[PDB]
Amino acid sequence: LAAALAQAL
Ligand SMILES: *C(=O)c1ccc(-c2ccc(C(=O)OCC)cn2)nc1
Ligand SMILES: *NNC(=O)c1ccc(-c2ccc(C(N)=O)cn2)nc1
Ligand SMILES: C[C@H](Cl)c1ccccc1
Ligand SMILES: C[C@H](Cl)c1ccccc1
Repeated sequence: LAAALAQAL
């Protein structure tokens, strides 16, 4: 989940 969201940055 972390990576899936972190892509924003
Ligand atoms: C949520 O974005 C997320 C993405 C990816 C993973 C995850 C957990 C474990 C592995 C792993 O063991 O890969 C070995 C090649 C990969 N990706 N967790 C949560
Ligand atoms: N929020 N993160 C990003 O926008 C982001 C853009 C590009 C990359 C990235 C990572 C690795 C490579 C490579 N060729 O190994 C290229 N671009 N990460 C994050
Ligand atoms: C549940 C999280 Cl969002 C996830 C699923 C599949 C691939 C990467 C992340
Ligand atoms: C992105 C993944 Cl499917 C997720 C959504 C909402 C709560 C927890 C995980």
